[PDB]
Amino acid sequence: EARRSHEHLIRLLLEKGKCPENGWDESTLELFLHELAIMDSNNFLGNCGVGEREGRVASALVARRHYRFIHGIGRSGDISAVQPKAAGSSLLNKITNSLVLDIIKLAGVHTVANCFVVPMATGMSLTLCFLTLRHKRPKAKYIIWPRIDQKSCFKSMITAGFEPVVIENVLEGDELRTDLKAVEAKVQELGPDCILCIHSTTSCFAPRVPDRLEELAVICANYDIPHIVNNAYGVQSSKCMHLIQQGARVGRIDAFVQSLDKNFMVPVGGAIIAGFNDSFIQEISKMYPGRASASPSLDVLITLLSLGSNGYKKLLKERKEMFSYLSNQIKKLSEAYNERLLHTPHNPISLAMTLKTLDEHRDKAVTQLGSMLFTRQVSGARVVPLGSMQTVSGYTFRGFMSHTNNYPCAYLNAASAIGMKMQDVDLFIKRLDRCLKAVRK
Amino acid sequence: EARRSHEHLIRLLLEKGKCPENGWDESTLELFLHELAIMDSNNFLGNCGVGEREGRVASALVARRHYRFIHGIGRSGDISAVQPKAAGSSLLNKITNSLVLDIIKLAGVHTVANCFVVPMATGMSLTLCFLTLRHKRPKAKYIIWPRIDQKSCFKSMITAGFEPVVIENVLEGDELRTDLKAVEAKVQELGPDCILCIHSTTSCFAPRVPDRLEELAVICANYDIPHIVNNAYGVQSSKCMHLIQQGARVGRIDAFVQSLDKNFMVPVGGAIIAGFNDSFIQEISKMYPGRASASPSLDVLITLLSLGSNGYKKLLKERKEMFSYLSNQIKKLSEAYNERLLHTPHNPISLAMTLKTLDEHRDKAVTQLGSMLFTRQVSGARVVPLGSMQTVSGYTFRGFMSHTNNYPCAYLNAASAIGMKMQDVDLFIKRLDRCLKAVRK
Amino acid sequence: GCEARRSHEHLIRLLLEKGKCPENGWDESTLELFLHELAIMDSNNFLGNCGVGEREGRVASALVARRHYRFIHGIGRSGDISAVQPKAAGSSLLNKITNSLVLDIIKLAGVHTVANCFVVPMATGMSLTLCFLTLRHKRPKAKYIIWPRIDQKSCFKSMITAGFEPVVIENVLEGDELRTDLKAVEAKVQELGPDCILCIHSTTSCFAPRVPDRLEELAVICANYDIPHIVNNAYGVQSSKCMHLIQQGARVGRIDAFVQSLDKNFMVPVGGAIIAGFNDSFIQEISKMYPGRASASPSLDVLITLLSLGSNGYKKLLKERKEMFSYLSNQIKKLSEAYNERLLHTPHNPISLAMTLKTLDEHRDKAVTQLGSMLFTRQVSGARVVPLGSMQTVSGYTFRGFMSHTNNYPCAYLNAASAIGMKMQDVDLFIKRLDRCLKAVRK
Amino acid sequence: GCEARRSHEHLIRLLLEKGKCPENGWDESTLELFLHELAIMDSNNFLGNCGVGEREGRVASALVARRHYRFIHGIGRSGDISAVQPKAAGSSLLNKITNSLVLDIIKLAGVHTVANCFVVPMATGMSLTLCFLTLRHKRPKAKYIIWPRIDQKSCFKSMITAGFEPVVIENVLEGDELRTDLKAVEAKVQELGPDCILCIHSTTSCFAPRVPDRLEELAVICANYDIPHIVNNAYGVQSSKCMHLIQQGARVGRIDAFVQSLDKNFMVPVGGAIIAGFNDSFIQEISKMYPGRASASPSLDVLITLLSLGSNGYKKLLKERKEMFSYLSNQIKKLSEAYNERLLHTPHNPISLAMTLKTLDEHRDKAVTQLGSMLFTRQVSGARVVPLGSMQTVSGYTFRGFMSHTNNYPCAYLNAASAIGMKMQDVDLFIKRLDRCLKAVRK
RNA sequence: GCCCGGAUGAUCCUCAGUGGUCUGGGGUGCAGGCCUGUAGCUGUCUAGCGACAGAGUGGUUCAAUUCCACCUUUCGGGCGCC
Ligand SMILES: *Cc1c(COP(=O)(O)O)cnc(C)c1O
Ligand SMILES: *Cc1c(COP(=O)(O)O)cnc(C)c1O
Ligand SMILES: *Cc1c(COP(=O)(O)O)cnc(C)c1O
Ligand SMILES: *Cc1c(COP(=O)(O)O)cnc(C)c1O
Repeated sequence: EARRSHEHLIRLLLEKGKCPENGWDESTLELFLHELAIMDSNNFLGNCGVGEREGRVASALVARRHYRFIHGIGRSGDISAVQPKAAGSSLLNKITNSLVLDIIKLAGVHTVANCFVVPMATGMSLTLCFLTLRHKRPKAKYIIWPRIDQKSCFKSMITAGFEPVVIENVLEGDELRTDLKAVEAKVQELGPDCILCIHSTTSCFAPRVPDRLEELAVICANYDIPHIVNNAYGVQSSKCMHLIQQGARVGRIDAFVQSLDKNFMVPVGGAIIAGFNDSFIQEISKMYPGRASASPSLDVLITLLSLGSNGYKKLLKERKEMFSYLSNQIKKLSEAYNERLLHTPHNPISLAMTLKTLDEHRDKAVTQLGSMLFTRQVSGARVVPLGSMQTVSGYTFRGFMSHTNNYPCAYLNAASAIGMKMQDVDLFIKRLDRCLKAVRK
Repeated sequence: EARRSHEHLIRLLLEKGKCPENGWDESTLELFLHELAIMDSNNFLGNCGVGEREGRVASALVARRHYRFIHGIGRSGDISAVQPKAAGSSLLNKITNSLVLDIIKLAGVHTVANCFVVPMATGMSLTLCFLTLRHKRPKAKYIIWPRIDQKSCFKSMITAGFEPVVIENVLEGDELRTDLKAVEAKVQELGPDCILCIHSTTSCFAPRVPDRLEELAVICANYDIPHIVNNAYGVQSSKCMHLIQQGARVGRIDAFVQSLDKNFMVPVGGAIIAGFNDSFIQEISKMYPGRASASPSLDVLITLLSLGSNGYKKLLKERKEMFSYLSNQIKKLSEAYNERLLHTPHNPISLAMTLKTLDEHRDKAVTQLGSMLFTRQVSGARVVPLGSMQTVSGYTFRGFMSHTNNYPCAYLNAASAIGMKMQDVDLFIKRLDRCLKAVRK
Repeated sequence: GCEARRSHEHLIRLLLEKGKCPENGWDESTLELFLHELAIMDSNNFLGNCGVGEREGRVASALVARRHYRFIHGIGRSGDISAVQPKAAGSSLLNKITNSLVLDIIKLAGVHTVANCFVVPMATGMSLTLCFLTLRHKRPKAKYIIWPRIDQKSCFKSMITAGFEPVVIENVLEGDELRTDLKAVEAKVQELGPDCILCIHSTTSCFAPRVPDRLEELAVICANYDIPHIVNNAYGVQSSKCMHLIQQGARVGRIDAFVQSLDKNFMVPVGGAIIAGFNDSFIQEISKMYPGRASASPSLDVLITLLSLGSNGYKKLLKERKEMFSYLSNQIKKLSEAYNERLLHTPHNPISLAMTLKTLDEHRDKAVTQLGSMLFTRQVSGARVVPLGSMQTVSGYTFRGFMSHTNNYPCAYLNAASAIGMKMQDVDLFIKRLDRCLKAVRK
Repeated sequence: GCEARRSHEHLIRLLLEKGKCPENGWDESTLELFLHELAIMDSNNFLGNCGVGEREGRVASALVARRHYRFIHGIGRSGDISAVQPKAAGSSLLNKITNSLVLDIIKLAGVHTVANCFVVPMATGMSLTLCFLTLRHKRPKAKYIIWPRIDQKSCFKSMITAGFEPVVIENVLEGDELRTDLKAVEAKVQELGPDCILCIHSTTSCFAPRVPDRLEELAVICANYDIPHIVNNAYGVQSSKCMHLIQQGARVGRIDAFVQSLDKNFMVPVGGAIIAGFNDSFIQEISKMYPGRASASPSLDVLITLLSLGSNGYKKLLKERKEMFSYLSNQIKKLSEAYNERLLHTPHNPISLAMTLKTLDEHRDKAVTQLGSMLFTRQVSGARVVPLGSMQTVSGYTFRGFMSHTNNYPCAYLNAASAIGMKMQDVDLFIKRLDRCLKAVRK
């Protein structure tokens, strides 16, 4: 009976709800998971069910792959409530949220008040935030939104039933940045009462850079306007998390959203809503109708308990290193072809190399390069050609994917995101070169 | 090389996208699943990723438990679009939707036009429907809603940012039913233009019964008002599915929603949106911002391929049998205590036994019985006491859980839902008796 | 809330107290909780672990570690396959328990007087060999093993591998059946002398038309001449007839050990066996004759299985085999008529059946050998086809009329058996595919 | 889209063509695709299946079927553990391949001249026994096995289980080391006569202060007197020193077979071994001496492992063991000084180290025996403690000064070894816990 | 079992024919005076009355029983000499 050392790791978790510093062994992890699962009624031995929702499972494969967690999280009114029918799942939800909160502090935002995991995409998660704000601000019709050419967060505003006010970005050197004048101009033109919130974005593709959060946080605190931050994959960026921390300090940040897959290397499908006003975060929680999947929370729990805060820190560290490596490698490859690495110092995660030497009109070289890269099995390589027209839920974007009507050149994206390895870079550079050379002939 | 017999089962699936009549063996199933998984870029061998979302997975346990399906379903604009980054997942989504459509026909609604799985609860899934309708009907403020005391679908209307018009139910014998007069009275009072849609419910707890769908479908077709059906767990009920089929025939049904767990015995977290106008169903699909989890679609795929349409039919058949068995068993137990089985012929799934012999005021017997049942490990047993006051998102319900301000008596719920076994019933009856006897002393 | 575990613990504590099969099969949840609880008792899985030995339990592949529920150290110590291993308390405990359940099953199955038994991670043939190896030291003058013929290479070679010379006693034709030639056995005990005989090696489960050896008679011959008696019960645990017969032998004569296969009697993967006896002492001797540690895989497999089925589970399987043996039989009768063949009368075989194939010309159309592969390509396994005049050499010994258990059986025949786990669909598929197979030959 | 499979197929086709370890480890996805592809080739997994046999591959527990990747039929046929099984083409193929990878690894590891080898689902001790069993038939007059002493019950008992009488040749003290007494061996060949000797049984991998037997010298003695030579290479595959030594013996003398454990050399669960030789012929003879079918579990485990590690993977492990052996050593030196003990000089052992424990009074404070369990409760496995004057009886033979490999070794000592898979944390944890363990005894 | 094609799967049964709201040959059960009129199914709702759908899955096409793919079944052909 030295299972006391497992008991001890577990007792420590339940007591302080923080990430283990060093990862648990699978043995401890699975032991724990089973102790939880058997607390859910559907797994009770002496159990009869006479309800419509009893966690009955027809496939052994399904039961096993979810570690016998079938009931989901929350009750009918609360995606945060305890349900005597699934005591184990309820406890699971509480812990994983706590672990997440811990990581969010450790990642940069130490003054985060509260947060919760929600089994939706980042897009829908933002929508939930807008749906919640509507009730707090019934006269509001518009969301003010510093442009970013990513369909999910844009659509999120329309799905919620509000009208986006696209605030274009100001070009500074090579970087696209927040037009603080225009924002404050609009809030005045439309009037704060009519503004649902300011919807800013941190993580994004170069040449766009993380919005001027603190400046916006002030505009928001001043005019009493809610500030929601799309931090889709900014948790892995101490620069990004710092911005959030700061804006909340000198100003107002009502909620920030991040994606589970982009920040924690788990399957697509979950997100985190986080804030500094505890009461308001829970209002968003309460806005969710019915129970939700536990699958994303389970993945997060498993990943974090397995990595430990140390494991996570390591990854964050490697990410930075890979960023330099990638940047420096692109500078070199870039030279050999008379292109350059766009000067985007303020973007911690994403880089862009120019493609001015390829002409997209005579022959479709810039487009052609996109396909070649794909067929050569290079994912994430994002070619951005000049002058793309595109409609998204009625609104028409000029020069779409460039984040502004008329950017100087066509370029190509790459990023050091969490999990990336040197091989990723070397193979990229190796294959990008091969593609460029191919386009010459 | 007799793997031709596996190839053949699979080729048959892809070709006609129907449920196998008889279940596949795990061997075939897993073979298939792996062939899909390896079509997703993240699983390619010669793959480098330089994006922010590459399906990177830190836990081997996570990767394995999802059969290496990490990318989710859909793209940024479409939870139904193909993504070259996840060809396998995209194909997975298409097939599982097809299988589902097949089951939905086979279950009663043969004239279903289109449907899709969505990684949300039934509550949020309904919300999505309201969020979509808003754009089609910008002047609309209210949803007309024949009362049902279930927090999730009620909240769903408010989360979507609309105002519920609670239409009370008419008592007929022991049954609570649709007040068709009041509905048409309200549509006239408020005016069709101001009505977002009529929100009816089929599956529910006795003594409420499935709404008069066809009659409502007509009111809706007449006044040009959208009709959305909460069919939460009605797929398992040929009576319920028939109603839907019919309403669509003599009238208008724009979309019906069902829950994945309640109808297919998989973990809580997914739902199905289904309709008869193909174009409109896809409009709801397009309304979803960003990618979504594949976890619910994978469970459904696995379950159905494993059961086959035969397996499913068997379950549906057993459900009916269990219903009689349960009903007849309650009639008997009921007698011995001078209670009775409420006369609710029109409710195919749920039964109710009275509890008039226990007085909830002197001693709290009706409440006490609820706890005793729980501690004795009987789930689904739903005690409904008289006169419960309760607020849900501002609105105050009188006699909550009874579905009407003043129902004749206190009663107790039980249901034959899919998956239930005889043991469930016998243990229930055995333990309910034991509890009642206990309350006497 | 942590009282949900109470129900699980009751099931486990009960197992650890009495070591009997649970009457009703366990639930996967309970089973896996238990397995994990055992595995963390093993030193390799300790959290505060450092290893400086050459055998520490290290596992390179997670896949491997997972699939064996983190049981790595195998079973036993260097000295005893019986001894508890300080390094691996969990595996040790797993092993005590598996042997217990298996003993429990053996009684339930017909041999209620069974003294002791153990699982050994070898095939049946190799497990027999182990018995012989143990007997050698008890009988140093012994060179011969007396063996009523049965055409199956493993049990036959088990004797040669052990270092002895098989003395093949030909069978007696009694009606349709092939039975023990008791007079021939005694003749050989006398000719060679008891002191030169290591043991008599008898077989229970086997193919028709052969039937189980006359254990009672042989048990007495052995008692009288003071010769050990080893019984090959390969797949006889599923037969109350076979088991009761073993029990009878032990009651009236001597039976030193009976061996049976794991995969044939418990529907687990090949590779495991049970050695069982009526003298606790002697059984332990064979156990201690095993050199070093052994795989825990076969034990794990039967533990999981027995725990999942429960006494009732296993019993039910046993009943359904009988029911299927009746069915399969009638079906052969019917098919026989239709084709001018017959179901050879072999009442004394509870498992295997034989159908005639006289109407097939193998010396003309070679219809008998060609029907073999026909049943094969058409996906019928277990269907053994037996020609006349097969010659086969096995380790230097040449058999005449091989596969038939005698030099000249009346006719060519076809085997089919009702083994545990067989479902109605199995017979129906067999009968159908055979009818098609025979029609085909006509053309 | 179905071209994503192309990359996977290249890896597989390459494996099936040359049967060499992939240089770089496979990816789980590829590995599992392959395994499933094999398993569906087995008749038990066929879709159109009916079984009427007594051994059909039926599995009662899904758990069991899953954990074995649906490989149920085991390996071989009744005749050969070498023969392809019509019933189980998949398992057959799995087995050919495993043997191939293992052969590949054995060359890479030092014995480049290796003729053939096979995996056998038995322990090393039992696998040795099998070798002996095979030799018996080649040398019917043989009663004795000549064996340079090494205190380990399994390899010792392997000889008795096989039915022979071990002739224990005491070792020679040379410096700190214990080595082969070549003059003593020859004395016994002469006294007993080559014709009475089944074989000489030598050991490579072992505990300090003993070191690997002088294979070269012994290989020649064997060549001259025409005596077979069986080498116990239990955990020597991880040592290029041991392997090169085996290769040398084969070059200048005779070595009939060398046996090695699976779990000790490949970090898989206990229960498997490899029998290897330089005469393809003789190796096949031992293979055919195995009676019946065998478990596929041990083969599966090494296949998965080797396929996952790749040549490079395994090589790296081999390099890191060396590096750790250096480390562990220096660390013992340092600790020795601090405590007035020393690292016994045993340059000829590449794996095991010994530290003195002279400063401990076992006849006064019993400090030596009590430090044994101390290292144990404090969670240090593999740390063997060796007192003076241990007496032990093993199968009737009584050892004096047991565990030390001689009757009177100068001092009490403590073993620690750098076995494959050992990590720096292992040494550090050991050194720390030992320092604490020794401090403790002072009080 | 895998491969190759001829038919077949459910409008009283069987044969024959054929892209047009099916047309013949024969036979059978019930009704009426050889003639003439009708002749079964299953699934869902229903107390019942009765009503509502489905003739393999889909595809071509103004329209298919009648074409084309596939599936169910049944017949024939070749593969099978552990
Ligand atoms: C289950 C159910 C719902 C939806 O509940 P969710 O938790 O959102 O899946 C809605 N209405 C009724 C009557 C239900 O039973
Ligand atoms: C990934 C991402 C989102 C959210 O996308 P989902 O598919 O909804 O998770 C939003 N904005 C940006 C910039 C993103 O990269
Ligand atoms: C491990 C070992 C053996 C064989 O032991 P088994 O448990 O039977 O595998 C033999 N000799 C030595 C030196 C060993 O270390
Ligand atoms: C199966 C069997 C054996 C043993 O075969 P193994 O493959 O070694 O387990 C012995 N005799 C008979 C009659 C058998 O059926």
